[PDB]
Amino acid sequence: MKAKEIIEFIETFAPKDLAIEGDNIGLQVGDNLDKEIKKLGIALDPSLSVIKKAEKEGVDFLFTHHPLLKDPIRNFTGVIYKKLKILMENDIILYSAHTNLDICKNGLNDALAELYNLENPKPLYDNGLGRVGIFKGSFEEFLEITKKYIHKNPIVVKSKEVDDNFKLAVLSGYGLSQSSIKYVAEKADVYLSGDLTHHSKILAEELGLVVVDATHYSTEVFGLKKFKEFLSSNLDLEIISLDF
Amino acid sequence: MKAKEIIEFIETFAPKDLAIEGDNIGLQVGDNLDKEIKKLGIALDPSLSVIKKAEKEGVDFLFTHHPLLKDPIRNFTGVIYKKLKILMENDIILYSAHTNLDICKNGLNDALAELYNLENPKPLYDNGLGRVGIFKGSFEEFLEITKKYIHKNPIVVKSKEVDDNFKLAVLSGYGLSQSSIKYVAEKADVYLSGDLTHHSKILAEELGLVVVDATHYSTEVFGLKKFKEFLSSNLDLEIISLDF
Amino acid sequence: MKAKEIIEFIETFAPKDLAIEGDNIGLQVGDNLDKEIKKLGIALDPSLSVIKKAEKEGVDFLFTHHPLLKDPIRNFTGVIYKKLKILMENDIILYSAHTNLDICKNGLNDALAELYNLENPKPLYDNGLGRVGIFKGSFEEFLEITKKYIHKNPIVVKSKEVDDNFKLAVLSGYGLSQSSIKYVAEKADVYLSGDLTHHSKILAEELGLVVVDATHYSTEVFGLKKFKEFLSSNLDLEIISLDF
Amino acid sequence: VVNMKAKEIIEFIETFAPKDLAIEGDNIGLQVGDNLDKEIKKLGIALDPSLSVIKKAEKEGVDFLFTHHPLLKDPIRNFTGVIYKKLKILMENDIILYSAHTNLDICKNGLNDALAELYNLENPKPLYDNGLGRVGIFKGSFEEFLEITKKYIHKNPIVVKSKEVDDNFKLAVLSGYGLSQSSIKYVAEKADVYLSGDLTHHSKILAEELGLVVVDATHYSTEVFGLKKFKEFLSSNLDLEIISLDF
Amino acid sequence: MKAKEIIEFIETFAPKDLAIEGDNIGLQVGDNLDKEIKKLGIALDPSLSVIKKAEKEGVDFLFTHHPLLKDPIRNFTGVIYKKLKILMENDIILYSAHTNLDICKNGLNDALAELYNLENPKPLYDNGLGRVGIFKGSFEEFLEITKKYIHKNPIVVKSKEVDDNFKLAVLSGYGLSQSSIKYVAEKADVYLSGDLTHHSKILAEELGLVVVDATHYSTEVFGLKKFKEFLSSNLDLEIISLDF
Amino acid sequence: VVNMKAKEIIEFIETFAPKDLAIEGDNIGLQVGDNLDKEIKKLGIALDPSLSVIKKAEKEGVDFLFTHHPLLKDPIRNFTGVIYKKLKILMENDIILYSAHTNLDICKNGLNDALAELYNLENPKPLYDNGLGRVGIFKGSFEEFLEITKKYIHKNPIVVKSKEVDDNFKLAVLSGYGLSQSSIKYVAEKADVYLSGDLTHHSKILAEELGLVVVDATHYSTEVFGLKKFKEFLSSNLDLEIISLDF
Ligand SMILES: [Cl-]
Ligand SMILES: [Cl-]
Ligand SMILES: [Cl-]
Ligand SMILES: [Cl-]
Ligand SMILES: [Cl-]
Ligand SMILES: [Cl-]
Ligand SMILES: [Fe+3]
Ligand SMILES: [Fe+3]
Ligand SMILES: [Fe+3]
Ligand SMILES: [Fe+3]
Ligand SMILES: [Fe+3]
Ligand SMILES: [Fe+3]
Ligand SMILES: [Fe+3]
Ligand SMILES: [Fe+3]
Ligand SMILES: [Fe+3]
Ligand SMILES: [Fe+3]
Ligand SMILES: [Fe+3]
Ligand SMILES: [Fe+3]
Repeated sequence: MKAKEIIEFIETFAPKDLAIEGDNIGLQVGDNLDKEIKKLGIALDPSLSVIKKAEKEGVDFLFTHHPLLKDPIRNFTGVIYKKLKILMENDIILYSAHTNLDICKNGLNDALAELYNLENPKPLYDNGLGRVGIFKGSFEEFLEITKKYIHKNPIVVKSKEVDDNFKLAVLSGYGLSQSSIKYVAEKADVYLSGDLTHHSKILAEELGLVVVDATHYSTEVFGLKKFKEFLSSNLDLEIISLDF
Repeated sequence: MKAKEIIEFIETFAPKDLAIEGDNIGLQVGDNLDKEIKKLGIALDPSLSVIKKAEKEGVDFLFTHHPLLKDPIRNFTGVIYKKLKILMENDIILYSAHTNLDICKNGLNDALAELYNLENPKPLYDNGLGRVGIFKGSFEEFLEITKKYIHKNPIVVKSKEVDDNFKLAVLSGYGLSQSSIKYVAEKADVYLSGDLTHHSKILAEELGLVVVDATHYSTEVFGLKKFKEFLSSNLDLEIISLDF
Repeated sequence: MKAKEIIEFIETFAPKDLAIEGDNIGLQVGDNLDKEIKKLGIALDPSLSVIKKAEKEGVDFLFTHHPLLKDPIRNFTGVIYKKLKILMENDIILYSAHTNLDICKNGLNDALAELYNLENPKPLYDNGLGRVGIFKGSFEEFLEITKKYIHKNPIVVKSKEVDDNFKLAVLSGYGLSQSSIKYVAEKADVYLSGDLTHHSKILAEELGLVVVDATHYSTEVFGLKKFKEFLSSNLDLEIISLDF
Repeated sequence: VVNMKAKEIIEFIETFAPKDLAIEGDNIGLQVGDNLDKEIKKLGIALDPSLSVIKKAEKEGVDFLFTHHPLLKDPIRNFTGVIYKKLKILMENDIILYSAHTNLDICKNGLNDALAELYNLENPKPLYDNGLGRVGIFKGSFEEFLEITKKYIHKNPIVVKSKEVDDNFKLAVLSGYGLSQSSIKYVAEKADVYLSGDLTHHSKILAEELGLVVVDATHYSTEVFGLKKFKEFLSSNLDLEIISLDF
Repeated sequence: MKAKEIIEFIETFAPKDLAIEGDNIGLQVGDNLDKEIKKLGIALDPSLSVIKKAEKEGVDFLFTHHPLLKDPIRNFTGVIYKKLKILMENDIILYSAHTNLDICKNGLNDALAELYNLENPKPLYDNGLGRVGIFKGSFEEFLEITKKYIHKNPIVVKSKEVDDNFKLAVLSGYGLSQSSIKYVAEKADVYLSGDLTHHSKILAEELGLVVVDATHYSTEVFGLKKFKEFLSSNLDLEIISLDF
Repeated sequence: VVNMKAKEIIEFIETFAPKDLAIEGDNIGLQVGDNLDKEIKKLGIALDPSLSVIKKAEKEGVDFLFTHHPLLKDPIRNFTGVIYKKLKILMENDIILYSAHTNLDICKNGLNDALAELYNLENPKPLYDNGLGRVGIFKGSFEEFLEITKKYIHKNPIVVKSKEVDDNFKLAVLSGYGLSQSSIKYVAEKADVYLSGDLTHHSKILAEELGLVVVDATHYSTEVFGLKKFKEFLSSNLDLEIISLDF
């Protein structure tokens, strides 16, 4: 398959216009997209060790969820120099689907919603991020699902008692900012996401919002694996994962 | 003692001009500073449950490390309504020493520097946040000191092997931001602070900086306990802690 | 009746979406809106003496035209401390309808337009503020209506002679800014509003726009009284005015 | 009585009120004019560079028009309407328009000092760090202060009597527009009584809450008092015909 | 004819809403638009020498393509004083149609597009600046048309060989900015415009875009002459050009 | 003739043109490179880090590429097209790219000084406060000045002859792009004749209105003149093969 055909396939599943404003999605590093592709590698992060592993495994197309850079640069030294050197010497294409993969149907957030069998799920934010709906069961039933399918030991901020058939909000990745806690506290009883910090925990306790941190890594990798299997079933391509 | 006498004592120990710019230090909520003070309460956070406890324990002067508000507001509803209502009905004075207490001599960062017996301690930043110096011993010894005195199960990002007599940087509270990691990576082998997130962990691994997250809470409470003993020994005032 | 029922009634009459950009309308100070309301107080300003008077008269719901704060704050001392203390210990709800009450049908600007019986009244600004139309009569007749119903001694900047059946623009409150003078000069012969200042007077004279300052207070209180009687006729509630 | 070059008039004015005294962004100095070697037979002084002041300057044969307020505060890139009418008159008649604004407010014996001397303020200090306004003790009763205001500044001042004021009170003066909400909050911590101009509703309410006594003797009159003194200074020192246009 | 009738005629041909954002079009200098106009002067620039010539020729209405000022001023000295003095003393109206004249049908860009007989011309930018389409002929033929009708000695940046029937973009005026070069390189083989500079030339060479600089002046004057002839055929007015 | 480590080359260059001399936001110093202990046998010097310069560097075995202009002024977060092609060549060949931009314009014996010495300006002073360019009196006629320009800089400069120029006039020089509209308004008050590069239409008109004589000897030639002098400076002091790539 040609690189531009892989890119079109991905953009059919997760359209570029779904990405929130300023999100650096699409081609990160690459020249010729008529290049033919024998081995695609998928990763959560375009980290130095992921890129080293890609070179070692003979990956020619590297797909990551997070962009290579959020902040623009005009100098090439240290780590970014090492990364680009490996990608350019091996002519490895680096392509990213970030918030457009979180938001799209059957994307990262939908995967979580599907896992918890959320009743009548709606988007958590107006831009499309996250899902919220009724969880048909008890809080403990919700915890056992999280522990078995997402993360063995989630941090639970038990701000209040939770009744059965509660409102559950999910957001894969970093959803536990202070501003998110205040917003979601008005929309849900329980909030499942990643990257909890001190001030957010205090805030969650004050608002009576139950927060479950199943980590940034695990809440995205769950959906990313399903996406990887989707790629495998539909492309006549060797596909491997590098950091999950 | 009168409230203004307590404040002057605190500002002698931690001068207001030491605070980094835009830090909301000083009087948070207050009326008459000629008021005489029955009970001084010290807390990390001016949280709802802390302020409730202050009211219940008869605290009239509430000292917190974190300010009540970082972002200004023009509406008084929900949680902030509940907090202000308690402080004003009981005429409880709320006063904060934030980064000025982090930076001053024998402050929150110096306490950490003394604990690890840093050789030739220097300020980590030019504004004077954090401390940096040589730890005279092994990484495992460093860990057991951390585990016994700060936090029992710190998260360790072991990006590289660390030699004996390595450079240790310490920062009480939230010091594990992405920009901090890139800055400290140029100055230390090991970085001890709080509030780790995914992107920070990945970045530390790429730069080979060993990060130890002993939590935001514990890295500040350690110095705060020391400050509490300092106040008790010098003032003729009943002094209690509310969230530690 | 409940506070939320009063708020619903007010927002039916003056919907919040009519409010101009950045206008601080709605709930100013308050927590529980299921609270029941025995006595509603209406005022132009949430001033210190108004709030003391509300407390003295046993007002539990205080409605004001101007918001409590335009500039946001993060510290609570002095005058604002006194205001909140009185509202919170007595659990008095403070609620505001500002520009949404100026713009709505039968609102503050419509009340003035109806008084002068403007022929074919149009909004003065595109956002909804002010009214403009033909006054069917002489300038002297317009002055007598002003003197009898709005303000006994208005300041008149007679920049030019005014013919019968002239175009009259009205704007309740502060409409005599320099920018307004230049805008209205293109739309009307006579401009009736409040809060005239030196530079604005000069500008009106240069442009030949006749400006009548019947004061900020009086141009809003006229419509506010009408609103008060509307509330009285429709709610089974004791209603008093506090600064008019 | 003789003629003077425009640049000599400007040098004299800037000696009395140096330009670096002006606060940030204040549009002081030459407003309209090209050649400063121009000879000047008649100097005109005004508070405002208004249309009617400029018409009067043309009618009276003024060659050099001095105003306290600048022609423009906000820059423009189109020349129509009133600004067109003003520039046409200034340019057709080759009239130089020059302004000393906050530098005239702040300088020694300037507009604010004129008020401080009028009320014989004890130990006068600048009200702001930029040097606007004056503050000191008025040695007498509030009633005496009011009669001075009424006799020398304005006959019917607006008084916001927020509290009773004792004899020998602290008085702040600010010529022109000093009654903004932020000024009221600042001066409330420095004085019992605040004398200035351009009172508005929200400011009055704010003064009442803070217990600051505010006296509005108008923007016009509080500057014109000092401007008349400035005109007299010019008349006695320059051998030039000097007239006032809006006072 | 009255000045307002001339203005209406021009705005019918080139509506002001076509002008790009922030473009200072319309009346530059003038008060009364009922003035009678015997002689219209048309110029590219409202320069000092053009304005002197307008006065010398008894021009009553001066139409320029470029505005008098792009950046606003609050002081009137030097050149702008001299320009305004001549315009106001001699009662000359100055009016400009800038980018609305570039963009409109049969405007400056359409004039260039028709000259080179572009097949299926489309606007180059989304705001409607420039034209792009296929030039039916060889590069040498394109070049000889340029030399005969626009400028005898254009600067040619021959970054690549050009095939017959190539894509030609034209932009009258300043179209050779670095940003434009990067944008047009994706849309055309050859770019005709004005005001080439060093960094733009280098960039054109790197991208393989052939750039032809026929100067800012000539690429606009070509269309301006066509517009002048249009005014002559339709208005019963004496019409002269001042800088072409 | 021997090899040098990259850091030794950088140290020599920064002694001649210290980095703190660079104006605000100027992207000077290391552009592309990781290890500065790298050994350098061949130094390449260029005006622009263009694609064709970088291709030529690769072909000539350049290990250290010095350019006057930075690789990027505007930061980027995607690597495609031309920048991809440039970095690929630099990274594959382990070529260090380093730049001295305005710090080379401003330092003593830099690009602007080279021009000032060339025209033998009497009492040369910095043109700007930062301080780009030089200004002083040219001891001679305009025709003599024009012939020096034609001899050393560019045979065919564009001359905007806004006025007649008397002998012993004030000459301003600025290497590179100095003919912006704002520069012209500034220089018009400081000199009779302005020598620089990159003239555009609006700038030409503006110079004609202000009576400032502008001579465009191109952006390229006015910088290459001083760059050649810098290249010879490096040759005499470093035992390295040094070649130029776009001049
Ligand atoms: Cl993220
Ligand atoms: Cl913090
Ligand atoms: Cl208002
Ligand atoms: Cl003023
Ligand atoms: Cl243009
Ligand atoms: Cl440059
Ligand atoms: Fe993520
Ligand atoms: Fe994500
Ligand atoms: Fe903290
Ligand atoms: Fe801290
Ligand atoms: Fe109002
Ligand atoms: Fe209003
Ligand atoms: Fe004034
Ligand atoms: Fe003043
Ligand atoms: Fe143009
Ligand atoms: Fe154009
Ligand atoms: Fe340059
Ligand atoms: Fe340069």
